[PDB]
Amino acid sequence: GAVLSFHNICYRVKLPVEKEILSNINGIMKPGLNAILGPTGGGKSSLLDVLAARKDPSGLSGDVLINGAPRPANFKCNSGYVVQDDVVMGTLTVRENLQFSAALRLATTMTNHEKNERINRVIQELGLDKVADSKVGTQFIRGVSGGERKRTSIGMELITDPSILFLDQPTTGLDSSTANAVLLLLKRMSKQGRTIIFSIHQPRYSIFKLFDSLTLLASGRLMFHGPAQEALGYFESAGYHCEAYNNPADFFLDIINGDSTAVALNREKPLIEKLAEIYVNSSFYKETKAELHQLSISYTTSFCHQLRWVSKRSFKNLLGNPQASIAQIIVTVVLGLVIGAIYFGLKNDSTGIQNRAGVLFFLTTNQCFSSVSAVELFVVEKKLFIHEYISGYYRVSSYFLGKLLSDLLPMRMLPSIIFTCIVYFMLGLKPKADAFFVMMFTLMMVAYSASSMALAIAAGQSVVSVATLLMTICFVFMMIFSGLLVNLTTIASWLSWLQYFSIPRYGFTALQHNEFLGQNFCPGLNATGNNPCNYATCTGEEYLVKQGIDLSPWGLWKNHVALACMIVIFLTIAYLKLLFLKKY
Amino acid sequence: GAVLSFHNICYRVKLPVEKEILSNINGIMKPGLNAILGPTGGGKSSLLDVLAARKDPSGLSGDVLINGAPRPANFKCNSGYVVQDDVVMGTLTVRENLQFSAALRLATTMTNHEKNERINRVIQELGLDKVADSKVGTQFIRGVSGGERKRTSIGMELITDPSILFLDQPTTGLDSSTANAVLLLLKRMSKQGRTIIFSIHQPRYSIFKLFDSLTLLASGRLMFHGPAQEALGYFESAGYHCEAYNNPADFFLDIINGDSTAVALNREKPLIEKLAEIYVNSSFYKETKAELHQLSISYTTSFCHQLRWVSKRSFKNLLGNPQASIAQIIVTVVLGLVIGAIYFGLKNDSTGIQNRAGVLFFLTTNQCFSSVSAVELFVVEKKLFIHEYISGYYRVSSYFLGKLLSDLLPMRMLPSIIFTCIVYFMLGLKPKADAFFVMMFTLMMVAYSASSMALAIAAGQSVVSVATLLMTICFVFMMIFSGLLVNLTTIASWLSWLQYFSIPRYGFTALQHNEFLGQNFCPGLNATGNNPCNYATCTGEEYLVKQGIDLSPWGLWKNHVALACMIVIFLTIAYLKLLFLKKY
Ligand SMILES: Nc1ncnc2c1ncn2[C@@H]1O[C@H](COP(=O)(O)OP(=O)(O)OP(=O)(O)O)[C@@H](O)[C@H]1O
Ligand SMILES: Nc1ncnc2c1ncn2[C@@H]1O[C@H](COP(=O)(O)OP(=O)(O)OP(=O)(O)O)[C@@H](O)[C@H]1O
Ligand SMILES: [Mg+2]
Ligand SMILES: [Mg+2]
Repeated sequence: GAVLSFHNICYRVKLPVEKEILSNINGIMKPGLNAILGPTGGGKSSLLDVLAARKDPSGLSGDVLINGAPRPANFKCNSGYVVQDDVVMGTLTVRENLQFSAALRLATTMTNHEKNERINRVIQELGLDKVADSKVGTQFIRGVSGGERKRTSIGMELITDPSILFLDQPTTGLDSSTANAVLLLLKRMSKQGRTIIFSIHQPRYSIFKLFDSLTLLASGRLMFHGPAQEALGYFESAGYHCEAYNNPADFFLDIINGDSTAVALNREKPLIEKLAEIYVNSSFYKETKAELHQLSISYTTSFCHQLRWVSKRSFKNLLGNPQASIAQIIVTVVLGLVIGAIYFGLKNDSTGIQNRAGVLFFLTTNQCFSSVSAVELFVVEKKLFIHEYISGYYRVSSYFLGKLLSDLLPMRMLPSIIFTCIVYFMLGLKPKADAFFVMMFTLMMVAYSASSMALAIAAGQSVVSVATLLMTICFVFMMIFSGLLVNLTTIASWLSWLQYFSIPRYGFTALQHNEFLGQNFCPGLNATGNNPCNYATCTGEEYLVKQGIDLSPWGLWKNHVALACMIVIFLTIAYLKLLFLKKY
Repeated sequence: GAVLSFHNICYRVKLPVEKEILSNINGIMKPGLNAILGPTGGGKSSLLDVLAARKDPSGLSGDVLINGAPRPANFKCNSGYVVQDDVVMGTLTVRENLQFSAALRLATTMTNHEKNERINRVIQELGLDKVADSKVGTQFIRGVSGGERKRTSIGMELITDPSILFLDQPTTGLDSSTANAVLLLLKRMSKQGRTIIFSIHQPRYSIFKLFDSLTLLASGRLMFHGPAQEALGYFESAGYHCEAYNNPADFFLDIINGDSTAVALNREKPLIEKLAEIYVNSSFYKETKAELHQLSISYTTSFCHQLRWVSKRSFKNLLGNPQASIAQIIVTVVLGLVIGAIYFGLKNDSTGIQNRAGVLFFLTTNQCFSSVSAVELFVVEKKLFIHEYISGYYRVSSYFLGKLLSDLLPMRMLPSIIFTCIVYFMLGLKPKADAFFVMMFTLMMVAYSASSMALAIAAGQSVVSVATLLMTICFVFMMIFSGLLVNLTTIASWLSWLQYFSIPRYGFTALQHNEFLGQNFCPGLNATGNNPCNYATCTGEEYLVKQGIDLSPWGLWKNHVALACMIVIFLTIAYLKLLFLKKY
C-alpha cells in the first residue's frame, strides 16, 4: 500500500495581504480509510488539495511524501481527487461521463467491452441505474439531481481504481443510507490496499465505525491525528466525557467548535489554542513525529487515443446542440446570395473592376469577421479543461488538437466551401476549374488564420469580453491596410510595415491575383483606344501593377505561405497559453 | 401564521418522453418547522419548487394554497427560497451580498443604518465573522469555502425575514455543530409564527427533535406525512421496530431505501409501492384529506431604488475587474492614432475626398464592430438574473436599465469622446466648434445602435457563441449597403430597401454631410477649370449629390432620428427577451 506522509505543512493566501490558512500540520496516512473531520472553514479542502498536489507551491511550506519518497510526475495518472463542487459535463449523460473517464484513464490493454462492464458495475454499486441514461444537468436545463450528480463525480474517479484516492466531502448531498452504502463501498475498496483520504461532514455512527485514521482540523490547526478508535479515549483525558452524545463524531465537533459565534448565540486562552497545545504535548504527536523523521509525465493512454476522444466528445456537443453551426450555415447562404445578387452579371466595362475588386473585399471580410466566434472555443469549457487536466485525462496537445477539429471542420472549412460555391455560379468570376479551388483554398486560409488569432487572444481566459473586443478592433486595424480604401504605396515608410500583419491584405491580394490574370476590360472599343477618361485600365495585369502585386505565380502563393505562417504562430501562442495557464 | 397546503400535486418532465417525478402527494404545512426527508432522487427539491411556485405549470397537476386561498402575485416579495447549489455573486463580499439583498428586499422605511445592524446580527448568528469581509469565490478564483458560501446563501434569504421560508438542504455542506446552530436559529424563528419548509439530509438527533412536521419522499411518492414525534410509532405499527438505531431519522431512511441497489450490493410487491399503500390506508392520510377539503406584483422597493443598486453593484464589478474597460480605451487610443497618422494632413486635392470619405468609413466601422462586446452583458450573469428575479429583488425594467448604464457609460460613451478627440487635432477635419460635437454625437449613436442590436440578439441566451456570430455577419451585411464600395443608386429596386437597415449607412452619411458642407477641393486651379480628368468634384456639395444625400439640414438629422429609432426598437426587443424568458 501507499503511505502518504505530510510534514510541517503550512499554507498562505495572498488576498498583498497574506492570510495563514493551514498552520503547522503533521500526519501519516497509511493504507486504510482516513477521515478528516472539522468545522466549516477549518482547512479541510485546503489540506486535501495540498496532499493531492493541487495548490500553488509559492505559498506552501512543507513536503508531502509517498512511501518516504517525493511525488513522481506520474501522480495524477495514479491518484484520484473527487472535488467538492461537482465539475461534470452537463451535455453528456451519467453513462457517457463514465465512458469518457474510463476511456482515457484506463489502459487500452482493456477492450471497450471490458471497460463498459466495469462502468455497469460502478453504476450498480453507486445506485445510478434510474439515471444512467439521463443527462447530467447544466445550470439552465435541469437534469440529474444534486446527489445523483455527486455520485457521478465519485464514480468517474472510481472506475480508474487508483491506489491513493482523495474525496472532498463525498457524502455531502447524500442521505443517511446512500452515504453508508458509499463508505461501505470505500471500506471494501480500502481493504484491497488502497489508501483513501477524505474529508466528511456529519458521519453517523455506522460511518464513523469504519474509519481507520482520524484527523481533526479547526481554523487551520490540527486538533487531533491518530486512530479513530483511540480518539474518544483521548478527549476523556483532556476533560471531556462522552455520554451526552451517542455518536462520537457529534461529540468531537462540539468540542472543537465551541468558540463559534453561531453556537454561542443559538441555545447558548482561546479554545483552539488550548486544544492545539494539548495535542502537541500529547503522545499521539510524539508517535507521529518519531515516524515522520524515520520516513524522511507518462500518461496512461497515448496521444492518438486521447485525440480521438476529446474530439469525439466535442462532436457530440455540436450534434447535440447545433445552434451555432446551423445559424452559421444559414447566414452564410443568405449573405452569399446577397453578394451574388448585388454584383450579378459582372461585365468587362470601365466600371467592371471596381465591382470585381469590391466583391472580393466582402468575401475576405466575411471570413475574417466571422472568426470572432472562435473566441468561445477555449473559454466556455475552461473550468472543465482545468479539472480534467489536473485529474490526468489528457495532454494539453491532445485537448488542443482535438478541440480544433470541432471548430476547424464544422465552422471554418464547411462554410468556406458553401460560400465559395454560391458566389461562383451567380457572379460570373474566373470560369476555369483551378481558379475555383484556389479561391476556395484562399477563403479557408483567411478563415483559419483569423480563427487562430481568435484562439491566440482567448486561450486560458475566463470571459470572452476582452478577447472579442481585441478581436474586432484588430480586424478594423487590419482592414485599413488591406489595400482597398487607402493606397498601400502612398503610406509612409514607418507605417507601411503594418500591412504585413493584415490577414485581409493577404487574402484580398490572393483573390485579386487569382481573378485579374488576363481578363480584359477595354474591348468593346472604338477605333482610337477607348474614350472614357481616367484613361483606362485595360487588362487585369495593369490593375495589379497599380496595386503593387507580383504577376508571377509566386505572387499568388506568397499570400498563402504568409497565412500558413500566421496559423502556425497563432496556434503556438494559443497552445502555450493553455499549457502555461495556472491550473491550481 | 401561514398554512401552506398542497393537494393532489403531480409533476411531469419532458425529456417527447414524459417522466413522472412526483406522483400523488397531499399535505399541510402549518406554522412551525416542517422537514422533508428522503433518499437521493426521491423528489425533494422538485416538491420544494412546486411549493415555492418555481416549476413550469404545464407539467404541474395540483394546487398549492396559502391559508385556503391561492398564491397572490405578491409572493416572491413575501417568501424566501434558499436554493441548493448556492447562486451567489463571487465578485462581491459576504457582507456586500448581504447588503445587496437587504437593500432591495427590505422597505426604505428602514434606514441604511438599521439595515446594516440587521446584517451584522445575521453574520453573528450564522458564524460568518471571519469571512464577512472576504470575497465569495468564483469557480476560478478560490475564496470563501463551500459551507461558508452556503451560510451566505442562507443569510440573504434571512435578513428579509419572510413568513414562509423554504430551504433546499440548508445543512448540506455544514458540520455537526454549525448545522445544529442553524436549525436552532430556525426553531427560534419558527416560534415567531413563520412557517419553515425544508428538505434535509442526515439530521442528528438534536436536529430531528426540533421538527414539528415530517414528510418522507421516496421515488416521487409520499411515504409518510404528519407530526415528527408520531412518526416513530407509525413504523412500529407497520412492522419495523426502532432499537437498532439510536437516531430515528437514520431509522426512517433505512426503511424507505432498502430497495436501492447501492444498499443491496454493499454489506447486503416493490418496497415503495408497499410503503405507499400503507400510508394511504393509514389514519395520518385520512386526517390530512379531511382538512384539505375543509381548506379548499407590488414589489417591496420602488423602481428608482432598484435602479440605483443594480447599477451600483454593476459599477463595482467594473471597478473591481477593469480588464475589458482598460483594454477598450487602450486599443481605441492606438487605433485613433493610427487612423490619424495615415490620413495626416488632409489636403484639398483631386485625391482629398477619397481620403476624407475613407477616413470616415473606418470611424463608423470602428464604432459598429466594437459593439460586439455588448453581447456578453446579459449572458455572463444570466443565472444570477434568473435567480434574483424569481426571488423578487427587482423588476426586469430596473435590472435592464441599471445594467445598460454600466455598458453605456464606461464602454460606449467614453470611448466615443476619446476617439473623436484624437482624430480631430491630428487629421484636420471641419475645424468649427459645432461640427466637432455633431461628429462626437454621431459616433455615439452608431455605438449605441450597434450595442442595442448586440443586446437584442443576446438577451436571455446562455452562450455568446450564436449571438457573436450573427452580430458580425449582420455587420458585414450592413457594411455592403453603407454606400462606399457599391453605389446605392445602382443597386436594383428589390435590394435597395436593405440600405435602410444599415447602422453604418446612417453614421457614414451623417459624417459625410457634417464634413463635406462647403469645403472646396478644386482651388489651386489654373486659368481653365482644373485639368485633371475625371472631370473633377470641386465642392463638397457636388460629392453629396453624387452619393444621394440631402443638402438640407434635415439631411443630417434624418440619420440620427433613424439611429434613435433603432435604439428604441432594439432595446425593446432586448427588454422583452429578458421579460418573456422562461425562468422556471
Ligand atoms: N484561496 C483562498 N482565498 C481566500 N480564502 C481562502 C482561500 N483558501 C482558503 N481560504 C479560507 O480558509 C478557510 C478554510 O478553507 P477550506 O475550504 O479548506 O475550509 P473547509 O473546512 O473545506 O470548509 P467546508 O468544510 O465548509 O468546505 C475558509 O474559511 C476560507 O475562507
Ligand atoms: N427537469 C428534470 N429533468 C430530468 N430529470 C429530473 C428533472 N426533475 C427531476 N428529475 C429527476 O427526478 C428525481 C428527483 O429529483 P430531485 O432533485 O427532486 O431529487 P432530490 O430528492 O432533491 O435529490 P437530492 O436530495 O439528492 O438533491 C431525480 O432523480 C432527477 O433525476
Ligand atoms: Mg471539506
Ligand atoms: Mg433536497
